[PDB]
Amino acid sequence: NPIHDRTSDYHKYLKVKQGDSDLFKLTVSDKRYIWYNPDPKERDSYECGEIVSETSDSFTFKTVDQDRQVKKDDANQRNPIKFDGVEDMSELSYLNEPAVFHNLRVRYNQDLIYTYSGLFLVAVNPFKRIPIYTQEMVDIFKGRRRNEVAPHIFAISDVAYRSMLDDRQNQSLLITGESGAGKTENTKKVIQYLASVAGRVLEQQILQANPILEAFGNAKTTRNNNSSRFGKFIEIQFNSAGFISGASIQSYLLEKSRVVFQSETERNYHIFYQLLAGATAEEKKALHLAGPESFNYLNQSGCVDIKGVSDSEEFKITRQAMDIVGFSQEEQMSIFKIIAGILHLGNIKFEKGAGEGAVLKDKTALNAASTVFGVNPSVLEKALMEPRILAGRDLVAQHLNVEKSSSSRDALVKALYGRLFLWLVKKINNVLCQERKAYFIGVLDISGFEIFKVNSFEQLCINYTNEKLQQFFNHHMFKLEQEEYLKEKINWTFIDFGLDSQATIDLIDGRQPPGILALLDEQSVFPNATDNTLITKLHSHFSKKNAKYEEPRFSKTEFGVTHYAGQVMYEIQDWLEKNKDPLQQDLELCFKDSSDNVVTKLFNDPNIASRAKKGANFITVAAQYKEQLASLMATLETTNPHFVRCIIPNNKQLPAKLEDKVVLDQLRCNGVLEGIRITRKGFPNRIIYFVQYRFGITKIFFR
Ligand SMILES: Nc1ncnc2c1ncn2[C@@H]1O[C@H](COP(=O)(O)OP(=O)(O)O)[C@@H](O)[C@H]1O
Ligand SMILES: O=C1c2ccccc2N=C2N(c3ccccc3)CC[C@@]12O
Ligand code: VO4
Ligand SMILES: [Mg+2]
Ligand SMILES: [Mg+2]
Repeated sequence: NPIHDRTSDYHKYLKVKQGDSDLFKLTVSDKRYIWYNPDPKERDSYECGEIVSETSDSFTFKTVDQDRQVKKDDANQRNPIKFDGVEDMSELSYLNEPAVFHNLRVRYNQDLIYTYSGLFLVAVNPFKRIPIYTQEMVDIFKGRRRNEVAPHIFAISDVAYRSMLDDRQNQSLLITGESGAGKTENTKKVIQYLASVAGRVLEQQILQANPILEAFGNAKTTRNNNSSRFGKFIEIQFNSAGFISGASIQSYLLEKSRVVFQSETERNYHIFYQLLAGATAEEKKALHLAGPESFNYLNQSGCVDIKGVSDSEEFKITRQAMDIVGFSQEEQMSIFKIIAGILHLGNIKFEKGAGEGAVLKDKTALNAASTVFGVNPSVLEKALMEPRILAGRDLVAQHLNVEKSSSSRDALVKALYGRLFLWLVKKINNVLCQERKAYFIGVLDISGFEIFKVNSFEQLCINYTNEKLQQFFNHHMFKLEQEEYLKEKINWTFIDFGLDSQATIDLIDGRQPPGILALLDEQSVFPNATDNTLITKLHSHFSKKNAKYEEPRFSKTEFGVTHYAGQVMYEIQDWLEKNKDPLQQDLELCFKDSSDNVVTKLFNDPNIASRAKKGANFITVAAQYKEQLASLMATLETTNPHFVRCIIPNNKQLPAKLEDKVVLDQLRCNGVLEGIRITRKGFPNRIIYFVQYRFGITKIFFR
């Protein structure tokens, strides 16, 4: 038993290290301590002070430098240090902000990133490798109850799996966190663990799905070098006997705008850098490829490499993963042709002709794109600069200017890339679809809460998704929990835990009165609407009317939303075009005639290519977003949830650097302390009258 052996890797890496005789002396001390703010302007910066005296209502304590006094009602008492490193913080005597943070600090300082906070797991990103995910670690956790073993993502994965078998009920693992917190890395460990303990080719294909999805769907942002730019719900499927029988990836809207634009220091999707770094010399000749600095879509941000990442070595991994999942050699070729042709399209330079319409004087990029896509360059050229539309019923060739031609070219690119992504996921899913499931454990890995210098429509939807997920945690931990006590009349006084995202949710997606997204959609079919009339309308509805909305005084093009995780200012530029997501039909006609078998599916397969109709108009992106979100929330309601709260230590992506204010903001807005308090004060378990106690209408309830 490595569990009981102090020299095991299990002890070394997952257990608090043996304290020494000096620490023993400190542990048995009769002295008492308080967490205080040396600077009251700075509420999250705490030191420890000895309590030197008390009255009926106050403590006096030493400060690190004088003596101060504080009302006992305002005092954040330090826990007896025997609590330092505790595995489940519901056991702390004093439940307060600096004490919770301190316990996480003690564990983190020893590379103990997992800690229970009552019923849910907290995971603080190490930003370095820690050897706790080996097969040997997996074997240890196999079938062990949560209290029998150290905190670990494997442990909560096992708890769900046993609950699935024992209760014959589908489960979910909901991993929350702002961008860079560790959601995707924990998601991968859950999958790894389930595939190992419930496993028997299929298991390898489930695992190899991920490098394919990341190469194409992750990118370096200023918050995360491997940022997920699409969310996913992964259903791991099991038969009646509890063995893995398939899996299904639900992917959510991809940030397509990143293909054509990246902010300074950021990167485009990894795949672009992987192709250019890892392609053979004549893979490169045949695709007309050179270095990333040669491509407008890769040379704007100032960043082409990521610290510690070999794009060439990752390319090998992406190709191996494609082999294992079963993409043919021609399919793969076609994939890279699409990637290369996108880079070429981005190199097309429109200019003004004799009139207002654009021309193409240099056709090098156009011809290179058309060659790799297998389309006609004259046709493509005409579809870019002179697309035909209806005017009433007449067919009228437009002649677009430089800016409109360039926008149209970008539209074609984003559609190519988003449709390729959907096709990758479809292909992967068909391979993993080998049996009707009996049960599933779904793992949710969304794009996490994020704030940039410039926040756009995509950031509003990402942040709203994170808001909705926090609301789901609030509903499960506090609201449904107390509704049960009160449906069962068990002598409970209702506690207002002060966590309600409802006002922010309503602001964004309210129906009557219409919220932000409804108003966006209204403006999107209003024939003369502009981004300026859009923000005017938002201001007219919400400015000084909605407490979560701010019309800023320093800008006419931004509005503020107060999210659970902080206020975010949103830039309105391009929201109508983003929401309408137009593409010229002549571009689709051009690509429907491609000689490439993959390209042709992207344009002819209605499940990839066709867009749904809302009466007279195509479904907007906001409406697509809402359907996906509603479908997700509906699926989660069919499941028993388990929450993992990923916590980023700092905003620098560095190990061994826990920052007080960064971490405490997350513990606050995540509701971690509230969640510990409900665990303590409530009655987690109840059985119908079954053959520190409460007798309800139909049920026994216990602490
Ligand atoms: N448990 C972990 N072990 C080692 N590194 C991790 C762990 N969790 C996160 N990281 C590091 O942090 C980065 C960001 O984490 P990730 O899971 O991609 O964040 P997100 O929450 O945005 O999905 C990873 O690429 C890796 O460098
Ligand atoms: O987590 C997500 C997500 C999860 C559920 C439903 C929709 C989602 N949308 C997401 N995104 C999005 C991108 C462009 C426009 C709008 C949204 C990016 C992350 C996302 O897929
Ligand atoms: O940076 V993460 O979008 O994968 O939350
Ligand atoms: Mg991620
Ligand atoms: Mg600004």
